[PDB]
Amino acid sequence: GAMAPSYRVKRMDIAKNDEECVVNAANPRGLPGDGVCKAVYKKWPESFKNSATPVGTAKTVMCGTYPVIHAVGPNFSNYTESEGDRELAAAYREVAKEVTRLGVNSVAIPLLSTGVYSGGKDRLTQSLNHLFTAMDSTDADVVIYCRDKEWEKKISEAIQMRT
Ligand SMILES: [Cl-]
Repeated sequence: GAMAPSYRVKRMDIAKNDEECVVNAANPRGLPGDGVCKAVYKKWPESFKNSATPVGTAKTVMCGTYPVIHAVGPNFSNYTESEGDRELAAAYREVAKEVTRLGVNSVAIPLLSTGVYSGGKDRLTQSLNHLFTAMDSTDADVVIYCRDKEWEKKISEAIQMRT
């Protein structure tokens, strides 16, 4: 575990993380993907061997000895708000179990279902609160990776407001 388990947020490419493992905001088919998706694939392509896993689950594949945790958040384009919310909470619970099983002291994580899978809605608070529900009981240092300065500010404020 980390000596003083913390949350931090960084506004940068998760492919350049400084943590002991990475959560890929995965598709269920283990497909390399397109756009910002390809970043994780480009950095750790070996981790996409047999990475396919259902919505609401997480599957870890090693790239060398570096764990890539494929976490499949729901695509809110396909799910009702209610069922998408359930699967989003479940995907993070499976991430907490994987991070624990791996025995890492740190994990880089994105806000699942807030990008291409957001169904065009702002899910910062929804996704972050499910992340906290799952990871609060883990002792890894959690570093949340985002794209936009405003999201960095809002994630930072939500973290600091509990400390
Ligand atoms: Cl997404």
